[PDB]
Amino acid sequence: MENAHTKTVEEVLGHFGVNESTGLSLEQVKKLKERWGSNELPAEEGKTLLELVIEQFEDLLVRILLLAACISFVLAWFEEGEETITAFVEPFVILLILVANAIVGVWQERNAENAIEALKEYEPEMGKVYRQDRKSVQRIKAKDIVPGDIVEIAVGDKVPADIRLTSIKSTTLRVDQSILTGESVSVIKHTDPVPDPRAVNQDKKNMLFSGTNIAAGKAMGVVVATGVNTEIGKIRDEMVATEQERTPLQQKLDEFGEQLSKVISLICIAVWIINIGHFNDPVHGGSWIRGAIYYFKIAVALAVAAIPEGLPAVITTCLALGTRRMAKKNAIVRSLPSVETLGCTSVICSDKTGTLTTNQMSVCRMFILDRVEGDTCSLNEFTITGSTYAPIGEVHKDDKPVNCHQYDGLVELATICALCNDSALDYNEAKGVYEKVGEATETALTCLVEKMNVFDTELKGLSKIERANACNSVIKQLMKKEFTLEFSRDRKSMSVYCTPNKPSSMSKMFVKGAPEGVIDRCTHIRVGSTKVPMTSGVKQKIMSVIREWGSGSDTLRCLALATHDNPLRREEMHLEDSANFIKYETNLTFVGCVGMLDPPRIEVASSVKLCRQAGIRVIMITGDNKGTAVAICRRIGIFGQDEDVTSKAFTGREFDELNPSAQRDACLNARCFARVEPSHKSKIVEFLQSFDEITAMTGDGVNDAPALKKAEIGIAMGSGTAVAKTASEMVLADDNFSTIVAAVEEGRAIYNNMKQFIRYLISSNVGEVVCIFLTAALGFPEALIPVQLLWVNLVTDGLPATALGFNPPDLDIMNKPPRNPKEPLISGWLFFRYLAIGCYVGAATVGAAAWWFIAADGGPRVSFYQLSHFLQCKEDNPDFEGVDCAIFESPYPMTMALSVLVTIEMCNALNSLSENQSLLRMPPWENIWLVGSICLSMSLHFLILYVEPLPLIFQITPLNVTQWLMVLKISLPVILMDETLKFVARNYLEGISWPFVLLIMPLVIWVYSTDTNFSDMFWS
Ligand SMILES: [Ca+2]
Ligand SMILES: [Ca+2]
Repeated sequence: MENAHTKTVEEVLGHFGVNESTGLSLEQVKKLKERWGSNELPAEEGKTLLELVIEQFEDLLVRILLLAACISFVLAWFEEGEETITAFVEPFVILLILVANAIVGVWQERNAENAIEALKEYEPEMGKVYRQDRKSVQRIKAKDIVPGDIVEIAVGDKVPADIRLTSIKSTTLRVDQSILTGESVSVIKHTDPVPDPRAVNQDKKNMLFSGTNIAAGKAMGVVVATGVNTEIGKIRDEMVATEQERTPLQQKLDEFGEQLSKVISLICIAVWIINIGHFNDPVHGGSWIRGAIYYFKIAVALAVAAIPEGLPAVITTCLALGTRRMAKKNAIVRSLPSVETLGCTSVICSDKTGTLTTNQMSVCRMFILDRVEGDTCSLNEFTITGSTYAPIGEVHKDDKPVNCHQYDGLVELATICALCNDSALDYNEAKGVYEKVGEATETALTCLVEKMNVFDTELKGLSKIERANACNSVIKQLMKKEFTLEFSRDRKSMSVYCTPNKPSSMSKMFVKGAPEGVIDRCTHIRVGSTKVPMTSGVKQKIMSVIREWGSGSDTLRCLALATHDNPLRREEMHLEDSANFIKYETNLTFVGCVGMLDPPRIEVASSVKLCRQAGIRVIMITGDNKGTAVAICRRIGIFGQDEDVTSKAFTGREFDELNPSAQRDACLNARCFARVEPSHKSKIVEFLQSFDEITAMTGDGVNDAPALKKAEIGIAMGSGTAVAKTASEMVLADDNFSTIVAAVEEGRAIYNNMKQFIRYLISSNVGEVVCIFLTAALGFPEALIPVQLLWVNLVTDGLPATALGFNPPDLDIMNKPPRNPKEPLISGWLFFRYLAIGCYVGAATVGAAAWWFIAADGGPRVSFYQLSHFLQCKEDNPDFEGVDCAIFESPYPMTMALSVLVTIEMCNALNSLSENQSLLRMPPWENIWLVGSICLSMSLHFLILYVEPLPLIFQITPLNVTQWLMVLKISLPVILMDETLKFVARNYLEGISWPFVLLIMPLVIWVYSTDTNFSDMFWS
């Protein structure tokens, strides 16, 4: 109750009214369930809306527009009160794009958070308990655990709640409690109650802390506190403390963000400086102060246009899309920017079991020795059907279903399988399919015994529930176990001491482990029902079939099973160190060996092939035999079926017996590792990083945390420990290897979408800057006023720019070598692409304005000289006759310049679906969000042109069809010019959608029906 570690185990059982064996009764469970509450903590939402919005407005670029909106508001404080929605339009069209980007970023970020949270509940924490529903060990959800329930634990199996250890079945318990209180030291558990009711957590040597992890051993006990009463809900705080650790790309964008603002501020100053002369013009009012304020309004309005204020919104949108796509693929991304650096992965080191294989181990081949003939002998190679845990199948000698009792070896072999077994088979009635409780290898033996049915028990009339534990139950009733020995790494075996139930003592100490260790530690054969000494001939024959089973095209993991005919008594047994265990299993009697298949997932074979296609090296690191590991590598495609592996396959011992000069060169070439220990996994990361490589190490255990932290990218496991998850940048809920390759592909797509966004705004907004500077050089009248410049920013830098975050993945996204973070964000060739497009956009806007002045049917025919010197327009001027000075302030040239600038940048947005794929390969409807944004932006432009009260505000006027065709005649070639730029990059630097082509051909022909050209160019 209050002081759990003060009362005796019998006392706590009596207080709860529960027995260890039978467990809590159904009435007891339902009483306690509604009395205390479910074993869960009150989970709060991640971020509130207000703090989510403030996060949108914290970058430099967005904050700059907040200042410029404030400047434009205070600058418009000369005609106030009387004017309401006329002068204050300039601040409004700056805040409009700010909230348009913020809402999209907030909407996407909320959607990404929701996708993760639904994935958390998709796989529930599952706990093993004993109840009155069924006698055998059963699994229940962790949230359904109520105090007082008897709960068993094993290796791994994250502790559900505070439990009072009733008995320690294993020899020793290793528990890591650093996740909760920070003490990494392993603590020896015991049943002695702590005298101090307020004992320090360090003194708590008998409590399994809630939410912690168990390194090794199995224990039994009763849960005392569930949910809020656990110290994981009281002692710890909210733990709202995360470190961004800015991605090398994020540091680049911040550096590019500040570098751009320095360049933009220099340009906007230059606009003011190069416009000193036009300060005393009569249009400004004849006062120099008013002249210096108007051109300052252009200076800030150009800054609002030129600065890419959508950069924070498109990065958040791109990352949130990447996270949501991963959550749909059952992959939790803890830190949002980390999904970007996955695209940069160059080496993927992954464990074999669980990640590269389904971990659905099932016995398919097994053999026992038939007879011995001189040096050689004979075998009984059996084939057994059934690739799942369901205990249905028949054994085949060659093709015939064989009786169990026909062979004395089979019945003896099943006893070793069943008695040395530590797992069991559980029938999940909720899903209707059998499930494993414990190690997969051990559970495979359990269903093997049920299939054989050595005792020939009548299985026809038995229920489905008892099908799982029918043969194991009867075989254990006749023949019981006393105690077991812990499986140690050096021994590579696990043994058990047993004594028959009936008073015969015919005690046999069964063994089980790796074929190499067991065979070398046995000196006899149980040929049927007789003992035969081990010779040199049977040395090779047993090894020959095992290597054939393992190294063969079926990839069998074998386990030699033997018996200790004359074991030592428990008086001389020592349970202190692994040294005792290795010398306690000698002169064993080999009876036979089994074989389990671990089938690689169907999609793993293709994913490994795709990684080699994208330039990603895949390394498989496993504790399996080297011969088996190489065969499994060849099976999935890491190694070719006829490839030399004399320098790519390294074992743990082989790696260690090398000088560091060869070790470094080994990691450059090595593609698989076998029989390693957690010290090597961190060593491999260090050697790969020394090569300037981005590694994605896969780990699930507590000892893998140093490897995951040192790795550039750490990927945990859904069924793994909690310590690895908190030290990883990604968690695979589905425990699938192919999702790693999908994450790399998505990370590459996220980077490309930012490059398209940067390309679109830099190449378009530099054209806006060129327009103002080219006009000043040519002496032409002003092309755009501040409210027209701010409208172009709202239309062309807002939703159309952000929609590039939803771009479809590129065609050859996975056909190129991984990106190097060392190279700069923008290459030299991309600067040429930005300038070339921007140069045309700027020249198009000036040319469109001069088109109306010079060669327009509906306007005057002012020559180039009279336009380049329009400030000399005088009635008495000898070279100015037939043109009035009022025509140089008409809104047609500004509407011609505005509409071209908007439209030519909408067409440029169509060029930004891919860096090098033409519009023919990718039609614009691949990105339906972009097409919708383009249509909305053009709809907005038409709204302010042909709605009566609006054009006065923006100082523009409606355009007829003849002028609109000229807008399209100049805007369209930005597509053609960029297609040439893409074509040069496609071919000279290193499929056509016919329905799209036949759709735009009528458009191009109709637009290019007539043509108008200029004349008398003197200075240009
Ligand atoms: Ca802008
Ligand atoms: Ca723009």
